Amino acid sequence: AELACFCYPHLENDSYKFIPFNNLAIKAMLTAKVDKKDMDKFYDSIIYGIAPPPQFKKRYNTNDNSRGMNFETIMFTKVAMLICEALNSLKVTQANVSNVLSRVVSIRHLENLVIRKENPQDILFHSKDLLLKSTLIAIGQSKEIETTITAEGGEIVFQNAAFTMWKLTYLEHQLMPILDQNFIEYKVTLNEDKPISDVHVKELVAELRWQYNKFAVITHGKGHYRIVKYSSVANHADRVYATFKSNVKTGVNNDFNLLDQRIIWQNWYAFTSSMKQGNTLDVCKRLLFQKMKPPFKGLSTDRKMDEVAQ
Amino acid sequence: AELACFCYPHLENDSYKFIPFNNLAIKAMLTAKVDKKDMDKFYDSIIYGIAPPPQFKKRYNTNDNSRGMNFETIMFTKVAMLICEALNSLKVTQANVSNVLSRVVSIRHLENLVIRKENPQDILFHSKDLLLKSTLIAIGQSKEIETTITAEGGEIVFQNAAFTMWKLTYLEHQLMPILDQNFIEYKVTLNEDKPISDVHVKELVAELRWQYNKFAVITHGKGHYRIVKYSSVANHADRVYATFKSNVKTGVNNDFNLLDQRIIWQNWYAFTSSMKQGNTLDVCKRLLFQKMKPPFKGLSTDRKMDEVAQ
Amino acid sequence: AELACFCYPHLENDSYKFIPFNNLAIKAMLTAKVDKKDMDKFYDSIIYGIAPPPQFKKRYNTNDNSRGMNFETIMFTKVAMLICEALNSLKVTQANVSNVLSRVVSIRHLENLVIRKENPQDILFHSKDLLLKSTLIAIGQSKEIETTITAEGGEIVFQNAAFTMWKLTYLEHQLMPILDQNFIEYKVTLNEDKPISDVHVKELVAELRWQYNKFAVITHGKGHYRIVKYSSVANHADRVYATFKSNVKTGVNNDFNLLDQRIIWQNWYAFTSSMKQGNTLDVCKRLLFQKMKPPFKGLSTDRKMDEVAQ
Amino acid sequence: AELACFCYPHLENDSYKFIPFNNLAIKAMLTAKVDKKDMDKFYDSIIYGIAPPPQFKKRYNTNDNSRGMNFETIMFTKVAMLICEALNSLKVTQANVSNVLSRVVSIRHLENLVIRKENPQDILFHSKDLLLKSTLIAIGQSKEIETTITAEGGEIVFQNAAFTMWKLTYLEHQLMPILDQNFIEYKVTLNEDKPISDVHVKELVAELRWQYNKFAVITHGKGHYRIVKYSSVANHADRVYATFKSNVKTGVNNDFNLLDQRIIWQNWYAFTSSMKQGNTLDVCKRLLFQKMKPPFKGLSTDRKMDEVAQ
Amino acid sequence: AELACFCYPHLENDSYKFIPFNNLAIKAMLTAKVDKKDMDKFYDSIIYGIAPPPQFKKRYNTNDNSRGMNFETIMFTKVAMLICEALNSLKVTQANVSNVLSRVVSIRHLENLVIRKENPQDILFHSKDLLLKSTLIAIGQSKEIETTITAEGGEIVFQNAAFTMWKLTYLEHQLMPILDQNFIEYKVTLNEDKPISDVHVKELVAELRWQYNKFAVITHGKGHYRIVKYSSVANHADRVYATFKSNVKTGVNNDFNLLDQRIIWQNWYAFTSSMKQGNTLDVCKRLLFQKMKPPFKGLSTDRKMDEVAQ
Amino acid sequence: AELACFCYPHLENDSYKFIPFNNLAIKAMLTAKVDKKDMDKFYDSIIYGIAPPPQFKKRYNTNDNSRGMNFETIMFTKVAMLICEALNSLKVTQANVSNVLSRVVSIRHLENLVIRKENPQDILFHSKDLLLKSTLIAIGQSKEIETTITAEGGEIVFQNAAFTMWKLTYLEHQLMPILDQNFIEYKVTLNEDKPISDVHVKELVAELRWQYNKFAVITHGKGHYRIVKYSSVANHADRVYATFKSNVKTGVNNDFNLLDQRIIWQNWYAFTSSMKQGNTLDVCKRLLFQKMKPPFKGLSTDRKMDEVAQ
Ligand SMILES: [Cl-]
Ligand SMILES: [Cl-]
Ligand SMILES: [Cl-]
Ligand SMILES: [Cl-]
Ligand SMILES: [Cl-]
Ligand SMILES: [Cl-]
Repeated sequence: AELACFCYPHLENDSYKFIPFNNLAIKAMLTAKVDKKDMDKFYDSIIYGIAPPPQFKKRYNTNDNSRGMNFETIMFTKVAMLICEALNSLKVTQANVSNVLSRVVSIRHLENLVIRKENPQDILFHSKDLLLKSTLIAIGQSKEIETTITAEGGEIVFQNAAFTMWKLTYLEHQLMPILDQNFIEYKVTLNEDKPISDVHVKELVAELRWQYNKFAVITHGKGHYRIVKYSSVANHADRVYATFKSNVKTGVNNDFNLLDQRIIWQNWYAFTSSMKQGNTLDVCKRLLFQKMKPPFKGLSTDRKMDEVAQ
Repeated sequence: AELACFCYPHLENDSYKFIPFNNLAIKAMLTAKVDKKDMDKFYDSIIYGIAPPPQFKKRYNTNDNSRGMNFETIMFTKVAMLICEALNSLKVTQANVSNVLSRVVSIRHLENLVIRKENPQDILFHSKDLLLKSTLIAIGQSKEIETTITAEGGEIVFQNAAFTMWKLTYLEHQLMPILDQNFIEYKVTLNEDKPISDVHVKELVAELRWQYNKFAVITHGKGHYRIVKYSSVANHADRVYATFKSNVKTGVNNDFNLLDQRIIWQNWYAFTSSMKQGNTLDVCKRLLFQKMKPPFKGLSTDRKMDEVAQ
Repeated sequence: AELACFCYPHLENDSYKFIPFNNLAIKAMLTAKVDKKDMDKFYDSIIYGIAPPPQFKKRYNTNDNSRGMNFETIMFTKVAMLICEALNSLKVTQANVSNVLSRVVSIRHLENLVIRKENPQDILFHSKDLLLKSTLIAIGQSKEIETTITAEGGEIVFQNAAFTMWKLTYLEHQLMPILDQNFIEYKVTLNEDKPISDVHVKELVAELRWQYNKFAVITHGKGHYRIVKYSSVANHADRVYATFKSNVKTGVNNDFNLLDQRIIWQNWYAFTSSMKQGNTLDVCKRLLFQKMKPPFKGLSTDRKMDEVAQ
Repeated sequence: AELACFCYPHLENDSYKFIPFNNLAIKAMLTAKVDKKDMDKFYDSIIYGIAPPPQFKKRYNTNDNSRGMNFETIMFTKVAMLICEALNSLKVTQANVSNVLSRVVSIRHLENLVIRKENPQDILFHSKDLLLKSTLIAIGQSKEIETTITAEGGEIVFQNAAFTMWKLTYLEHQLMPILDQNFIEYKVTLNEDKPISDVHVKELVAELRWQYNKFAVITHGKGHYRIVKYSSVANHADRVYATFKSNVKTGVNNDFNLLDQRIIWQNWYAFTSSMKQGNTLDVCKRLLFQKMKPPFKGLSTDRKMDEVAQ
Repeated sequence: AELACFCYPHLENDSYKFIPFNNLAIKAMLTAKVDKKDMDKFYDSIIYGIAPPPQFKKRYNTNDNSRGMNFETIMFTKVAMLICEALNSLKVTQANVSNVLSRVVSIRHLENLVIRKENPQDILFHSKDLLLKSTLIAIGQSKEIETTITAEGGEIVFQNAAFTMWKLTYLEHQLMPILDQNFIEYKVTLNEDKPISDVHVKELVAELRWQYNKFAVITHGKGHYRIVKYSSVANHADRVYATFKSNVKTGVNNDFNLLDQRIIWQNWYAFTSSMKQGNTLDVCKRLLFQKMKPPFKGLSTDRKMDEVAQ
Repeated sequence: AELACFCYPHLENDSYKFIPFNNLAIKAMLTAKVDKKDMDKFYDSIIYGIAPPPQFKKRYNTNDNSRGMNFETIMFTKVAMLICEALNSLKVTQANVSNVLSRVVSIRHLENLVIRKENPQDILFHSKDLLLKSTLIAIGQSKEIETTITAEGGEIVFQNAAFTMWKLTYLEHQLMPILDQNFIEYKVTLNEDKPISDVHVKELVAELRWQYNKFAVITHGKGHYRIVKYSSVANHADRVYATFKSNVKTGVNNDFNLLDQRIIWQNWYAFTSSMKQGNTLDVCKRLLFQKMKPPFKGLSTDRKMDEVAQ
């Protein structure tokens, strides 16, 4: 959802500060009759403060909407506050406020950061600089790519010198849980944005081939791998291409890290390279479904024999 | 109940301060043998402090009374304290104490204000001036009429530029819950005590005609609308007329805002206008039951067609 | 779903008898690798008997399907048996079996008949002839239209000399419950398939205008009224037109009872009359959304005044 | 455990009938002081009838034994009765009784047959001949091998024209549940003891390679496949070799079906062929751990591409 | 309690049949005003039939009595019926009825027989002759002594060729449970009323010395051992002597089996022998408390060494 | 487990401070691919800090290990902190760190000290010096032997002027509970490390002979008695001899207090004296199983007679 679904701007001393919404103010907005010229303007619920613009009613779950977020949840306030602490660390100026609040962000990403920041074991609990760095990446206001230390988080299921693999815990989320209970997705972040030796690559590929043979190794171009069911990789291609097509239309630059060709699923590397080369959706998406028959041979066999022993 | 059911006066430096009762002191009073000359005097339970006058035993629920209040409830203390903070904001003088404590107030109104004041989202939590303004209206010690910001509260179910509609939550109340579970009443407050444009009136009427077609739009004259089942509007007429008749007998002024004729139910506007003109109960109450066949035509049809679309 | 989702044919003495499936046989089928030439043929699970054709896997809820039926439910067997008792009352011959089993039926309709037949208060519990009549209507193997005595059932919420109004209990169903919890639909059956006096029509219309003002009074042409939210009447038009278009294409006769023009919602009567006259979907569906401004005036006022009294 | 852990022989008319034990008689035996010469003889608990020989106390779970069976369970009686119905279908003669009761059988196998026989959907519920055939195989008193119809049972997770794959439900068993909760084993039975076409073999291998890539496909020689974790295949080799070594020592014939070489895990086919050829445990077990690098190429790729589509 | 607390006599054809009381008839009796001359006569509750004589109110637990029995329990009816089946197996004649109903019996003994008779594993469930034999012993209407097969029952904790040791389950009883929760008593019955070899005696003594070193081995003279805490053996002596003194006063014969001197606790054998010789309570009870320092040496050591091994 | 399973060293100002692990850092380590040369080195989980060396994965319970500790428990952190407070009270220097962290300690001992230190009634709650003294004994970094005041703790079941007897509460432990539920062990500490009069010895022996006749009185040489089931004393001998053999091999001194010969079980005193004299395991362990037939005669009889009285 848009950043304007969690906070409204308030100017103080020629520098903007952002204020979380009260969920009851959102609840009052959802019952409001509003002019068409006011659907983009912030809403005054007399009792509970400012509420998001009524054009955003879709974003909130009501008895009629199940495709929004659970704003009456404590996690909503926590996520909204996390957004505000990041936006207040910037000094957004008047010309930028509407664009920053127009930014679409992953709510599940922001909830997982809250889960990290409130965990005393997690480094994000102890480093406001790292927490702010991670959030600014999450809200698209940072040049840096997500690595392990700044990762969205979840359950660590594999780690080596170069990579950390996370199980995405979206089924347990308070604010915007994924509703299909058949959902499983993993995420492999780089521990350091640096060249990675071949043995650490083999360690990752061997674990993905053995433990996750039913999953595609793909990427959305932002610097980390996504471990995704093969039955859903076609939908990922649609969303990835919609994003790449949007930035060409919107003029904003499309920087797409294809990542390691020896790790990425071959068909996905073909579909993304062809997309980067400027092909149409139909052209490069047909490369997902065509079997290109053609590294690290015997990696699966080595792991299996290590299981037969021990 | 009377304000004396929650607090007793204590003089300090020629200015009165009011003290909430302990519920155990009330419990001791209910078991007390008292002279007739002492039924109006405050009762000394040796152990738990001062208790209300024994003439008020009716007001408290016992195994023999279910038509009083649940004084052994934490909400009793909270409501009593709310009354005291308001009475202490005045400086009631000796001549006035008995009349102020004689004031009959709506307990459900005072409980809903407690619910607002303890909610951090509600403006009453943050403005002691607004909370005191709202309470002084509730206890009949203010000239101003209840508007949205100072409203008794409840669930917001409709809002526009001019009005806020509340669902009265009396079935969930701790202190004096309504016992018929078939009860539903709403309340429409003015956001601002100001002339209201015709479009904002149409928005309200269209919502009441469509969403609340089984409810009468009436008023008790104190500046806001009451959305009331038609099956109970006859009882409202009795209470409204008893009040109007009392003030004529008691000499206190009867100021009765009939409110907008285009919003009020036609029969109720007739019964209240006729009452204001000085007619007997039988005369003006017969106007409730007689069908006067004779605004905003097609408002119900427009809303219905907006539902057929979308 | 198709009748073949509940039973398979077994020939005995040149007359067909139908046998319910075991749900474990269905469970075995859902895990079966099957040739393409065998997707229409009944499946032999060695252990649990015959299973439906693998082309019907969509009809059964699995972890991957939530848009099918809960076949592992006792209600599945009960519904399947109800289908078999009806099909065995016919003597389906070889040429007819595949067409009878191809018939698409409302599962929720069949579950409600089970609910009636197992209720000792219901006449369907006591008359196997009436139960068989009701089921044969439900599975499209009867000339007669559904009336009150043969109705699908549910909760009676209104009744007079001519009509019975049922609340459809689909949210509580075991086999194929409706998942949107915001669902409410009613159904008005004729007590007798006979001309109906004007006073009994007024009684129905007055109750629908007063108690169900937010609902459209429509029909799918099979002889009874459906009380449906205005927000969903557009979807009903799509399904009704798809059915009418199918029978023109499939050559099967389209007999569409428009029912009483004084009861049916005006726009729906226009959309269905125009459909019957042979117009395209776009032509007659635009009549749903256009406000035609133009019986029984003051019916709503009479009911409201009866509430103000008593 | 031995068959004598569930029943004792009782002679009637020169033909033996077997009687289940009462669990309280077993409980009395476990507290009994017994001579050494009587440890093999059946025990008379005065109150609860005959009890198994005290040499079998190991087989029963007590507070000191957790490696036996839960005899105080209703499933014990059910399994014991199942054994007796099978033994009574034979007419065991005096010379044979002690050997038949000496037979060691899989308790989990017998419990799963009880689960099948008490399920009205299962064919074993309806065919006493099939139930007796299945039990006689289970207790080693039949020439025939276990196929699908006579299978031990469990959850069907794959089926085609030639094979049925069962999930072994040992963690949920009442009588002798497997205690490691990390246990998962499957079992592939032949639907018919017959030559099997190559396409039905490919269907099985493709499902095992894709859905069970972390499992070894082995066999214990009795005519069906066992789908077993690679980490436990070494323990299976020990038990398989102990059995093969026992029959050579005990003189009883060792008939070991190696099954299809294109389905069995290559190393297991080598270890079992070498065992059949008469090699020592060390010789043929080293073939499990040595990687022999050398059917049905691209089967895994075809299944994966079918997932990318649909 | 007396047998008259469970049944009343009804004459049929010059032979008495006994009828259980209804507990509501007992409840009516407990609230009855009765003449003194009628305190021994059976009570007519008009509604619930005959009730026990009002002189027995002590025997029934009321809010004022906790030292009686829980007659409103299903076990009361079961015990009463068990008494009646035994009394009806006799043909009590007119002269005997009052004496038979005057017999005092152990209610806990009778409840344990009910527990045996309703257990399908127990031989008492299957032999009405054995059940009647056991009950007639329990109600003092049989010459035979309690042995294992006719035992009161409980939990078997030791058994050998000659003895069965029972844990008395009185804390779990429905009708008259022992209320001190610190109660533990065992009972050793003879399997056969026959001379017993020395090895079977050693087996018992070794188990009592090792497993029950804090318990006295005593007897009440009726042919079986009672395993009793040393802290309570003084109370057993009081009750045993009261019984022996009663029969000398009442003239009824005192037959007291001292049982095996090598098993009985030495002091108890002295106290009972001295009582049998006709000494006063003070004389023979002082032998309980005096330490007589003087079989089967090293029995405790052998058992302990068998534990160090294995 | 080793002390390195709870903390890692961090140098500050030429003196080492020890830091507890986060359990999530341990959880990340358990999923880590690590070189062989790094299995002894502390592991960096990027997110949760330092983790123990991967050679210690055995020590932590996972779904595959049930023979380790429950590190995700709050008690793990509490025990780790207790270790750190003790290690920080020393000033471990660089040469000593690896040896101190190599020390193997009883986790159950450390958990019981946590239970003492967090109990406001316990002196360890109030004396940081006594708590540190007790912990340093527990982690083998103190010359002093465990006495009552510094005891591991548990339930006091006997106490006199010289001894305190504790019931070891290992079945209720959070971190490393004993899993056999048949476990019972006691521990007798000296109240003061001083010669003990004969009457206080008799008091202890009389209580152990009477109340714990099924338990062996042994010791592991560290200055206190262990009350242990006879069935497990053979396993204690194995562990005691393994320890004594280790220190002779490892060169570290073997100081073994045999304790009072009148209290220790005779066979254990023989096995430990013979071990101290330098005999092989087989030689001195055979003295456990051989019955040496040969203090304080009549102690058991005196206690029993005190029970017969009172
Ligand atoms: Cl990405
Ligand atoms: Cl008002
Ligand atoms: Cl219809
Ligand atoms: Cl096999
Ligand atoms: Cl006795
Ligand atoms: Cl020790």
